[PDB]
Amino acid sequence: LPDSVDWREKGCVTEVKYQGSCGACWAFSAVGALEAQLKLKTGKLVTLSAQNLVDCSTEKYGNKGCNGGFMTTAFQYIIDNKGIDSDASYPYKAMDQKCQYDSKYRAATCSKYTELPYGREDVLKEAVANKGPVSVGVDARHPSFFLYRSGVYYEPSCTQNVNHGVLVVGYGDLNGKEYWLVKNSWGHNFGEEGYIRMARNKGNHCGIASFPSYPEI
Ligand SMILES: *[C@H](CS(=O)(=O)c1ccccc1)[C@H](CCc1ccccc1)NC(=O)[C@H](CC(C)C)NC(=O)N1CCOCC1
Repeated sequence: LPDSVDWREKGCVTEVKYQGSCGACWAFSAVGALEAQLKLKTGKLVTLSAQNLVDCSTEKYGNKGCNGGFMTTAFQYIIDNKGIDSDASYPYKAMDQKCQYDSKYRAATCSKYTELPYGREDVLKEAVANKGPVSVGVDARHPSFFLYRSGVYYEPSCTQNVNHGVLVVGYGDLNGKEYWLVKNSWGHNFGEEGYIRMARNKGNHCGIASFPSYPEI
């Protein structure tokens, strides 16, 4: 495996989105993972509709729109629905709306999704290097995360109880310190232009490898 990978370098990552006051973190983490698979399979990069998931992947999938959801069951909705629209045709409103999915604007499909072994950062590493960006959950309930500016994030108060859905788009080291490159969904003004580098190999820090999954077209 390479010492480091950054999928943004291979044009597999779209621009950082801003969720607003709607807890759709799980939806953004999900489309972000599918967006990279789309590029790898069709050579094209298009941001997919997080609003589609918030409005359509609901109760049946155990999701609650602006009140929370799961990346795994969001993938399941795309597989069931036979597709998901592009962001351009189905824009983000940061609100719970009626499902207005239109197959005419389908921008991608999903055939399956894989769930990785609990707490195994070594397996997450292989997946990120060989498959693509992986959707993960992390404990982001500490002011230090909200206030993150740069560097490798390590919060001694972090726990395994995850509550935020984000996307791991790479890994590497910063003058030797190992980290996971994570795409957040709180706009460009959060952390490093929207990303945060979290501690890697420090005992499943903040639950980073607790609930990981990735889709496949
Ligand atoms: C996204 C996380 S967030 O809102 O960006 C955030 C902000 C600040 C600090 C930490 C996280 C959502 C929030 C859902 C929510 C929770 C409580 C009140 C209102 C909204 N988180 C989720 O969707 C998580 C993601 C998983 C990876 C854990 N799931 C989730 O909250 N639920 C599962 C489905 O039932 C409802 C709760």
